[PDB]
Amino acid sequence: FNSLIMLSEEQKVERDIKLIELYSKYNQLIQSSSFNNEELAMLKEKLFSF
Amino acid sequence: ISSLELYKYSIFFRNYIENVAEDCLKNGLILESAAHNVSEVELARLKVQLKNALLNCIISYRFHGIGYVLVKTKDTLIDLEQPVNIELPIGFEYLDYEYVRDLGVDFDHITYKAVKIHKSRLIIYENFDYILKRYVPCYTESFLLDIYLFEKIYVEIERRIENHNFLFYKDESLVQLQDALSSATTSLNLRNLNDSLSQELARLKSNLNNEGMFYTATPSASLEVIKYDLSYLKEALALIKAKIGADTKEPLTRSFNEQAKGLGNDGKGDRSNYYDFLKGVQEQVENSCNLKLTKYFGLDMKFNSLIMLSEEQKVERDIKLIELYSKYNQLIQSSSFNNEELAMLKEKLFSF
Amino acid sequence: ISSLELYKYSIFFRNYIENVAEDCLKNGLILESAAHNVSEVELARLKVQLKNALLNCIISYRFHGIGYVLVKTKDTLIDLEQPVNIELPIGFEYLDYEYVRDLGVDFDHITYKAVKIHKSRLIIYENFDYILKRYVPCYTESFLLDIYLFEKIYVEIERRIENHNFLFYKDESLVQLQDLSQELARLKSNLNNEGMFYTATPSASLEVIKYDLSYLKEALALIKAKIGADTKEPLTRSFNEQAKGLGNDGKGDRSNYYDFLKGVQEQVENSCNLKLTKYFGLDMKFNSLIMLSEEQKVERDIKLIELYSKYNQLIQSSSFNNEELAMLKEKLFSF
Amino acid sequence: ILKRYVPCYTESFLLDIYLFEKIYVEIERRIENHNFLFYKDESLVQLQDA
Amino acid sequence: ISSLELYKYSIFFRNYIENVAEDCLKNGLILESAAHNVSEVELARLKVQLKNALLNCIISYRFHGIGYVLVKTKDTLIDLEQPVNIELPIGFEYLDYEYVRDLGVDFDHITYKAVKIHKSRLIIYENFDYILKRYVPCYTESFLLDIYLFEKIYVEIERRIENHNFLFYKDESLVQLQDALSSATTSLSALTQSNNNHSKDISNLRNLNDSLSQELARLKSNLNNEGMFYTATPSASLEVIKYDLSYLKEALALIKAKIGADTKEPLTRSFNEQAKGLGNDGKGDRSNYYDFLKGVQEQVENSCNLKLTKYFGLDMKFNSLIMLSEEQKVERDIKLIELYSKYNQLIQSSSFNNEELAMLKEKLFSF
Amino acid sequence: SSATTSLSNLRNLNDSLSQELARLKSNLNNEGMFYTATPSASLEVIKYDLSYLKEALALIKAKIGADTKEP
Repeated sequence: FNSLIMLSEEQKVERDIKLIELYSKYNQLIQSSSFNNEELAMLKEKLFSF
Repeated sequence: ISSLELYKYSIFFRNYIENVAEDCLKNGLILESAAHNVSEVELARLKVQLKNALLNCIISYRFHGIGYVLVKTKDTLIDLEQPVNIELPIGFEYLDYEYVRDLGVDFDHITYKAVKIHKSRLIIYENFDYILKRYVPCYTESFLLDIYLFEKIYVEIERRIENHNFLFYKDESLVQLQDALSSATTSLNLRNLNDSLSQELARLKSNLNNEGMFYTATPSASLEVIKYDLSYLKEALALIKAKIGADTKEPLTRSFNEQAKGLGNDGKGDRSNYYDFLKGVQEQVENSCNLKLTKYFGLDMKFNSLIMLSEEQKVERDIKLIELYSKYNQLIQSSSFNNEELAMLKEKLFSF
Repeated sequence: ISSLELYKYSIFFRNYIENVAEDCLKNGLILESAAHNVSEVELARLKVQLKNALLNCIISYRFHGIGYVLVKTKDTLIDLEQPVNIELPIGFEYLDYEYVRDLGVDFDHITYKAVKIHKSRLIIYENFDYILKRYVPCYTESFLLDIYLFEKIYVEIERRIENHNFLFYKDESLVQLQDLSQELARLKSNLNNEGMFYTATPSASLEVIKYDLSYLKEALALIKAKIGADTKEPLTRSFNEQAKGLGNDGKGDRSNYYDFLKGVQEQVENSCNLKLTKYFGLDMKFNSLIMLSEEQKVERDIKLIELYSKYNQLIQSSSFNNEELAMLKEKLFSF
Repeated sequence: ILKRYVPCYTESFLLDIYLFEKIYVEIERRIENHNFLFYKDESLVQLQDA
Repeated sequence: ISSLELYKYSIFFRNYIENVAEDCLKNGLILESAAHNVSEVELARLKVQLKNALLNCIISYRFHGIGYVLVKTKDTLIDLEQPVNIELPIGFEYLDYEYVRDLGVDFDHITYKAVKIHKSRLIIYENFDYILKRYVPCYTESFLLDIYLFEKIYVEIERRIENHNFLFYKDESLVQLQDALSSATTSLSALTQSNNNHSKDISNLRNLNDSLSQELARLKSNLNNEGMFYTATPSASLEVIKYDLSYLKEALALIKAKIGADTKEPLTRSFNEQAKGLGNDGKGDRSNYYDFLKGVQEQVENSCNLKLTKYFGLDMKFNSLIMLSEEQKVERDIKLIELYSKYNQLIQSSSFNNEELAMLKEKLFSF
Repeated sequence: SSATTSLSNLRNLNDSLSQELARLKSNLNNEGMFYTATPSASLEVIKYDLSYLKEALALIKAKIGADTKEP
């Protein structure tokens, strides 16, 4: 069955914008952080998107 | 209660029947040819005639339960019986329900007035109820009763408008002498008594008009104002409006032309009940048309979008999309993500 | 209830009939020639006469169910029977319904008063109901009854306005005088003088008799509700209290009156262009129902210029592939 | 619990719908004579009974 | 008041019974194998059958006080009596309460219809009340009375809907002349019965009521024609008799209050007007329905895992009652990334001692 | 009532009586008009009330709220 909730075009654009902002923030943190590999990995699982 | 009589008498029933068809064909159709050989002008004329036929088709579907559109080709009146393999239609003509005889789905022909027409040349839009095992209209006996009561309220209002207030006069005067003698002897001169009674009544009326004072002689004479009431009809109107709103989904019919159709753009996926109903009707009409337009005539029909965007809305959407593209380009240029991660982002993005 | 009598007596019915036509021809028409040979001044005069004819055509369509406009060319009165192949009309003249005899669609001529006119020279705007299999007006018996009651309320108000309050007086010696009467009327005048009504009889009685209007008030409320339910014209529904709702709100959610006017305009355009283009080489169009103000035009231009600037900036400062840019082009409305 | 196939409605729901219709049934029954006149007179029956 | 009869007649009772089970199994289950050898497809099919069994198990738990789910393995019908040490179940089947005979916890077997089944193959969900020392359902006599009154209100409404308004007509006309002759004849015939022209009395009565029907038809005809009801008798009377509904309205208000006090299910309390209240508000102040559902889920999990892990090597879990939306997930990720960035900035641009940084680490929730 | 007392010729008597009573009652109930011939006959609607119970419910809720701390 198709999804009961159907997103509008504007809602899709807004969600895409928010996701792109989230990815940009993640990239900035990774580039400008000096965290350990274990800590970064542990952050990865606790993050929903990553 | 007769549906035809109610349709003739009441404009409300007519509007309720026709509003759905008018809304369905408000935004128009799109006509295309599979062969891509028909010129656009001829196809546009065909689309105009198709819209004209479809309006009456939907009206007949709602009123009777079935609607017939004949696809007229370059053939003689006797050739309508013969089936059609591949042809380009000349036009579309709505067929009156009362002049069409159909014996059921097991038969592949109908009789029109007695011309025999094969079903391959006919667009049929039917409302078959499997529980009732018969074709039924869009209205029921309760709905007919509601409309009848809605009219009967004002029928009664007209019946009692003239004498809503009147005078009740009791007088044991010479006038009662006159009317008592008349009563007794008619149960058994008298016309002179008639004349005198009318003369005295007119005299008292003249006195009332002249000096604003009604005078009488009898100590037991009485004068009382008799008045009617309308609370029953007001409450009945409220209940009938509630019942109509419960019994139909057409916003104009429910709200007595006070609410909008609710077919605008709100930027959200939460569409209206009328929008859903119109979408379902449009899908059924599209299926009915394309079941035979594509197979026998090589033509495809589509309905225009129910929601029509304004110029300002289009500009705003374009601006937002351009902003999204700019943000994506900036992220791609100023990120060091892996190829697999970028690809995975691509699928999870709606626009990309 | 007679529609003609109601039209004669009530201005409300007249306004209800004429408002739709006035609104349809409020914004005007556009007239064009396929051959592109007619001068614009003559075409504008033709458009003026066409508008004048179309007003009465729509009025007759609403009142009777059919409307006739004769396309007058450079021909004699006997030449009207002959068909027309290609010609440039001299003008347009509305034909009265009562003087037109039409036997149906199966015939190609009408009789006007007894001049025989071919149907190729006539613009016909008809409202045919397939359920009833006849031409019908825009009103029904219930609507006529509603209008009649609306008038009858004030008819009754006039009937009982003068004697809404009066005096009922009972006295025996006074009728000993009456049966002198004018002298007791003079004694009532003495009441008016001294502010005190005096009487002799211990059983004499004086009571104020009063009328009431709640019935008529409630009936007016119900009749207004019925009229609002029975028509879509905003002025008729709201008793000239609401606007036509034909403005620009920046949204696609148009009004019911706008939809009705658009449908009427489409029908009129079809009826005119069925024979103007085929027999006369002329095309007619209706002006847009929504008219933008100067400030709205400036705002729209500003927004469009901003959109173009953003597109140019993105194109200049992006490194997208050609296929991706093209795909963006189709999905963009403006580009 | 019932060990049988049952529809989505019950007797109470059917009763509710039936009452919903019966209200307007009664409205139609008593719409015409909601207001009327009761008149008492002896001479007029001296006329009518004859 | 019979619970079965109320269930048959009223859909409200059925919805009240089934809503809790539907909400508990709305979000689904998670099935795992301790041995980590079963494929995911077979385990998913097992989970589907487990959900199907658990719905009826919870329904029976609420209606009767106990619910039985048989864990079907690759064995014969006679092998059900024998205990199970370690096996992989083939499926789950809910067992009807009426066909199950259990003698108590002191016994390790039940009889099903007469197949003897060991209790090690059965998932039992029971509501034992220690004060009453017996298994009890989720409803009581007062709740049953409330539902019965809720239905009886509309029963009475149907009883008095047709004749809510009628006419009482008293007339001493020719009709009463006939009627009074009839009444005297009937009284004298009653005296004779207590003890002969009674047949004449009968023929009277018959013709008299015939004329009565004719006259009533004529009166109604006049009323319909000229809208005026006329009568001859100076003592004639006509009065409208009307019924009232304030009692039933007030009773409905009180019954709604009692139902809301007597149950915690939001739909039942609000008459399907309120939401379930199982959303995410960003706060730890959860709803009463959420707490009730969590307790029910914990009890069901305990009942299942008491024997799934020990005898079958399987573990079951319930999905989270609160389901986050995509936007909420993105917002939470953004906030967490901001927190990590702030922590990194503080660490890089601080000169705190190692002990102080460590002490900050424990007192921080995320780190 | 005397008939029922004797039960706790007569067959025909009771049949005729029952027929007449049933027809009279049926006519009066069906015509939506209750007719009687006695000038002193009376018909009144007797109704109950619930304000006492409503007020008692309010007071009891107040007392329970005062007597316990469980929200």
